[PDB]
This record gives sequence, structure tokens and C-alpha cells, in this order.
Amino acid sequence: SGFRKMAFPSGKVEGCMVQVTCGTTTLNGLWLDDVVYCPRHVICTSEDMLNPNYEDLLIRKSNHNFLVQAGNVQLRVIGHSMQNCVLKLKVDTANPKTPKYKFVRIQPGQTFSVLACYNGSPSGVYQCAMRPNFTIKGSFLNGSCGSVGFNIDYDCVSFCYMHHMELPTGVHAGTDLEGNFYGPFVDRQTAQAAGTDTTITVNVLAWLYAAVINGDRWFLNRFTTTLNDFNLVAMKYNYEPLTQDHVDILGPLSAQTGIAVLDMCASLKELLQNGMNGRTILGSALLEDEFTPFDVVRQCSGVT
Amino acid sequence: SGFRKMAFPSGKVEGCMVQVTCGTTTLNGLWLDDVVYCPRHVICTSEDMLNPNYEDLLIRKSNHNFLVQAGNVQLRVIGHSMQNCVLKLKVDTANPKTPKYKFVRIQPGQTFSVLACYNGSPSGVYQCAMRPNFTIKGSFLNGSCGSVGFNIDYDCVSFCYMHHMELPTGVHAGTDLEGNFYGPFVDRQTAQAAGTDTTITVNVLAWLYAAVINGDRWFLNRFTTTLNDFNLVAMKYNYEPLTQDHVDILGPLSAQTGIAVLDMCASLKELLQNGMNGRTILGSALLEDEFTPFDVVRQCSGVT
Ligand SMILES: COC(=O)Nc1sc(C)nc1-c1ccccc1
Ligand SMILES: COC(=O)Nc1sc(C)nc1-c1ccccc1
Repeated sequence: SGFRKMAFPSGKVEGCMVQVTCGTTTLNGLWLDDVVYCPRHVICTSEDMLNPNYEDLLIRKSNHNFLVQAGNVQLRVIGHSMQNCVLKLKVDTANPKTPKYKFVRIQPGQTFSVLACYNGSPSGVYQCAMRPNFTIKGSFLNGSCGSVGFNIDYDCVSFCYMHHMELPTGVHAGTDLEGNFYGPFVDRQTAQAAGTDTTITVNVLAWLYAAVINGDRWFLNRFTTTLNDFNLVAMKYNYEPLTQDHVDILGPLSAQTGIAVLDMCASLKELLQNGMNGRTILGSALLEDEFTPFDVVRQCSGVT
Repeated sequence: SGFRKMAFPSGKVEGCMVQVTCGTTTLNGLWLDDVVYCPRHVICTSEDMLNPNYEDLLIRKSNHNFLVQAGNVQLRVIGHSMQNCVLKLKVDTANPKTPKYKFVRIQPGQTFSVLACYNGSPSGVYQCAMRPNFTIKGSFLNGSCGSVGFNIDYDCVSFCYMHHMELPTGVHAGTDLEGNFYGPFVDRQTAQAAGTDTTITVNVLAWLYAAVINGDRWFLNRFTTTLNDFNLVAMKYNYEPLTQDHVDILGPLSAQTGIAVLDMCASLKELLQNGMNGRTILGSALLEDEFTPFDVVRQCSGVT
């Protein structure tokens, strides 16, 4: 019993982190096979970041200008290329700790683990979600760029995020491992305002199922609703519309608990309209939306 | 910027987890040098757990009855002994992945990372605190016993917790790595009620400093207090008494922010008396008490 905000074990990713320095800029790189992936803004000064022309800045860089250090051992850079907003540094040594991996581009509402790193050295691991406005709410200081987000399926690491930017509002933006930003964000120090940070409704419902499984049941009520009626309330409270696809995804949790999805929606509707009245659910005083239905199943079944 | 409930990177501990089976009971063991540490209740049936005589049960066990598997490779058990509530299984092979380590016995209010494991296989990592009633609020299913709690100082793992028990109230009890339970708990399936789960005041104050550093400032007020006056309010709200030792420990955060500890206590007093009024601090609607002053400094400075 018990339900915690749980990250994936980070060892397989720790074995991939390196330091990348270009001139006076040091950040983190991801070493998989004989390629090191890092943000392309490693080539910028903070002055450059105001209005960078990355193709023009990169012309002034040679392989020997990219200093790549794995622990206290230097890697030899034998090529470099820019792909969207990432640099690929070809090294002469395959990472011996390369896990089975994939690059995936996640959808808003999906969760992942971040291995926060500085100078190629892991500092901490925590669980994130891709927000509906394509930001993440991370914990990133100067030097953390190139830290990555990932999911693990048994022995396969699916890398989905690389950290690039903090918005003036202190939320975070980054790319997939093909170097395409999530959302509209760019690797330029300019006005970038985030849109509405809506609540991920299917994730709140998953978490309420988690709560019932783990014995927190006070919020269950005598009511039901419909998707359309629920969605009128979701809209008012800046929750994402619930779709039949979401209802289908919650089927296993419905089955396990015997609480119909629309009955849990009626519980959530009352919690939105009435608040918590100073009560808590799984140790939270607000409705948690950074567990997916798959997260709740995995944690509630003990998947390794 | 940003402040997250962050666990230590878990790789150094992942490299130590093994499966231990005795008869029909499988749980996790910690392999350091040529010793495997596990809960002594590995020798019990669930029937046994009602009234176990561990010395008598252990007489019926031989080295060859303790099946220890590290990944898919079997370890040879060449001795066993009981130390308090843990078994030490002497194996013929030193763990090649043994990190620098220590065994530490933590104080209530101290935080640590848990690597939840099943059948010797890591499932997840999360951050815990030792509660003032010597329970922890974990996420542990059947098979998770022998999962461990730890802190990392650069390259040294300080192991402080091994999981043994879930109380009928769904909170968790365990031992240090010498096999001594935290608090009054025993490895018997019997009536064990936890005492008051008081709030760790010094940790709440650390977290309010974290909030100010990361730009959440609405709760700062025009007031101050004294330790004695604050403590009258702490008592009423089932907060731990704040001591001068705690004030001293918060000195660096006071210095960094320029907010005197007693001024932050007056902010906390008002939050206790007035509640949050539907507002949030670092994404929480309640006062978070599972970050220590050292955690806040570490996360706010990017220690690796
Ligand atoms: C467009 O630039 C390159 O292809 N540069 C070179 S030269 C070399 C010997 N390898 C690369 C290379 C290969 C894979 C990934 C990145 C770089
Ligand atoms: C009290 O029982 C033992 O000392 N048993 C044996 S016999 C052996 C060859 N080693 C041990 C041993 C050594 C260290 C840790 C646990 C066991």
C-alpha cells in the first residue's frame, strides 16, 4: 500500500551522461553508441542567446572545439552535425554502458522521469509531466541544460525530453532527442509566454482510482454524470476535455475498483465545485495530475 | 529555478539489489562486498508472522536454503547469521558494483531516497522522510521488503533504511542496516499502532525558504515571533517544537534570502492560523515537511 510520486530507476541513464564544453559554455550531453547529443545552444555565449544565428555560429566551430568528458576521461570528437535544436557529436568510442533505447516524442499529459545533471554529473531524479501548454515544471539551475527525460519499459529506455530553456515565468521548455521543441518554444532568450496550464483530467481520474485502491475513499459520492455534463464542468475549471479514448484508457482501473469511469467523473465534478474542505487525498490538498493511468497500474502492480 | 521532490540518482544502489528466496518467501537483499543483507522474516511463512520465534525458525535453515540471485546469476551462500532483525548472508563473491558505503541510523525528520524493488529488480525511486513517530509513508507492495533507503554524499552511499513491515494503517516500518527497527515496531503481524504523525517544523521552514528563492512569496508578512510564542502555535497544530539547533541549521537559508528565521516562523504561524485560502506554495496546497534544510541548499545549489 501507499502511493508516491515515483521516478524510474536512473542507473541506465546515469551511464549515458557526459559533460560538453564549447568555449566558456558547459552543459550536459547524452552519450548513446558513438554519438553525444546536446543542446545546440552549447555554442552560444549568453550574449549570443538574445538573437542567435546557429548556422553562422556553428561555422566557427570545429570538432576539437567540442570538449566531451565522460567521468574524468576525454572523448575524441570525429564529427558534428546540427539536427533541429540538438547537436550530434560523433565520438570515436561507443558508450559501453549504452542501454537498449528509443527516441520517442511524447504527447501532453504523458509523464516521464528527469535526471537533473550538472557538468555531466547526476544530482537528482524526479517525475514530470508534459503540460498541456508544452512546458514542464522542473527543477533546473544554470548548467542543467542537456539533462534528459525518459521512461523505462523493462530494459529499454525511451528518451523523450532534453532540457533547453527556462521561460521568464520559471517553467521549462525543451526538445525531443531529434531536437524538435515541445510546443512553440525556441532556443532564443526572448519573450515566450506559456498558454493556459490546464489540468490533465484523465490523470486526475487515474489518481482518484489510485486513492480508492490505497484506501482514501471519502470523496466517493452517490452521483454519476455524462461526458458532456462533466466536460461543461471541466471547461469552467480549466481541465482538459475528457474523451471516450480517456474513458477507454481508464477501463482497467474501473474494472479493478468496480467504480464506473462516469461515477468517478461525478466524484471529480463534486471535488471541483466543492473543493477539498481542508481534507487530503493520498497526502495531497489538491487534485494531482502527474500520474497517468499507466503509472497508476504500474505502481499499483509492482512492475520492474 | 523550480523546486521538486527529488530522489538521489539510484544507479549505485540498483547495482546492489538481489533476490533472496527462503522456501516460498521471496524478497529483496542488499549485496555489499561479500554480504547480502535482508529482512530476517524471509524465513517466515505468513502463518509464522503471527507469532514468529526467529531463533527457532532459523535453526531449521541451512546456507543452501537461502537462494540469492543477482540478475540471472546465482550466488553461493557460505554462511549466514542473524543481527537484530536482519540476516547477513555471506556469499563467495564480492559484489563488483559495491559503491563506497556506510550504514547510518537516521533521526526523525531526516529524508532519504527509497529504491522500491520486487524480486531483486528496481521498479522506482522516491523521496521519504523518517516521520516523528518512526514510520515512513512509502509505496510498498508484497515482495518489496528488503528495498532500501539511502542518501548519497558525492560517491558514498549512506544506507539508512531497509523495508520490513506495513502497519494495518498502511504506513511503513523498517530497520537500519544493523537490523534495529526505527521506533517501537517489531517484525510480527500484530497490533502496532503509530503515534501522532507530527509535522517536521524545521523542514516546513526550509521549504518556505525554497519557495521564496524560487519566487513564491505571497505568504511573507509584516510580523515576527519568538521561539516560545511560535512553539505555543506549533503545539496546537501538532508541529514539532522548534529549537535553537533548528534555527542554527536554517542560518544559511536565512543569510541567502535575508529573511530572519523568526520572521519566517511568523509567516508559518499565520499560515497555520489562517490556512492557504485556496492558494499554493511550490505547487502544494499544504505545508510540505519532507525537505530538510540540507535538501533545500543542495537542490538550490545543484550539488552532484
Ligand atoms: C553533417 O556533418 C557530419 O555528418 N559530420 C560528420 S564527419 C564524420 C566522420 N562523422 C560525422 C557525423 C556522423 C554522425 C553524426 C554526426 C556527425
Ligand atoms: C554466526 O554465523 C556465522 O558467522 N556464519 C558464518 S560461517 C562463514 C564461513 N561465514 C559466516 C558469516 C560471516 C559473516 C556474516 C555472516 C556469516
